[PDB]
Amino acid sequence: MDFNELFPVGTYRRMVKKVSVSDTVTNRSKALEEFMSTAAFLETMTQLAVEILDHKLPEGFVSVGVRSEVHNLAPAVLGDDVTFTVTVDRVEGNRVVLSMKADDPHGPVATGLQERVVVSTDLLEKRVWERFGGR
Amino acid sequence: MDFNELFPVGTYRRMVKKVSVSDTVTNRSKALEEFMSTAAFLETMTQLAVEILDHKLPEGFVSVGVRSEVHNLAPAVLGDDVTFTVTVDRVEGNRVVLSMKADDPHGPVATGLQERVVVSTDLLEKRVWERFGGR
Ligand SMILES: [Cl-]
Ligand SMILES: [Cl-]
Ligand SMILES: [Cl-]
Ligand SMILES: [Cl-]
Ligand SMILES: [Cl-]
Ligand SMILES: [Cl-]
Ligand SMILES: [Cl-]
Ligand SMILES: [Cl-]
Ligand code: NA
Ligand code: NA
Repeated sequence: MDFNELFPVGTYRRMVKKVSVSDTVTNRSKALEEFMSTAAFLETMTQLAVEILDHKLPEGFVSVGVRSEVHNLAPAVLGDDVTFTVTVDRVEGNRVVLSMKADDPHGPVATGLQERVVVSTDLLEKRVWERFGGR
Repeated sequence: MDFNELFPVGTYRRMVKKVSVSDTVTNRSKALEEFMSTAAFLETMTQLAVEILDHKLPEGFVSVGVRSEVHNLAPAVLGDDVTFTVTVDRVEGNRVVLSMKADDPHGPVATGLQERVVVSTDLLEKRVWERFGGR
């Protein structure tokens, strides 16, 4: 695999996410029920990053998240439609760093980044097995 | 309010979180259904940060998340019990930065940080109202 080839810098996908109660409750604070939580921004970033990368990987390989960061800029209220844009920023080794911007009709609401690693599904399964096995 | 007084550096809370299907589906990848997602780590960090700060704030004030970061270290499989420890790292202006560590019986699974801002609930409500009002 040549990840520089499979994932050119600047490659992007978008989606529009409507803010719903399941996207706010994850604020874990009744007082913040009106707007989208950081966890929701992260989940949506993850979804798009997987949509960009995984179908470009050969059979037996997937991506896994190893670091995420989100900056909140402004509230995305319940019923808002938030456009997420996730873009390949750089490739290094078996990792891809993607940037994220979330906007609505009134302007930017959040930014982010996510680093993902390409793994063998077989080796991933074995890692999980070994970790939770016997001493 | 003297946030240096209300939130001494090193102040912490813990909780234990069992990894369930709702904590993995947020990987947004069928292949990753076996272990806890980054969004789940973030949600739990948020919950603890709010449990540390908000009850120490006077009537009319709450905290809001403005930046989060998570580093995944190792898989927390379905059925694992993950102990989260969230700790006040520093105070600056009207903000508190907290660190996070997530561990299970086999060792560390994730680390993180979260910066939260103290806001007036009234002013927060007005911000949301104004943003989504008329041009
Ligand atoms: Cl991640
Ligand atoms: Cl605003
Ligand atoms: Cl691997
Ligand atoms: Cl054993
Ligand atoms: Cl946050
Ligand atoms: Cl491991
Ligand atoms: Cl405020
Ligand atoms: Cl208008
Ligand atoms: Na929903
Ligand atoms: Na659950």
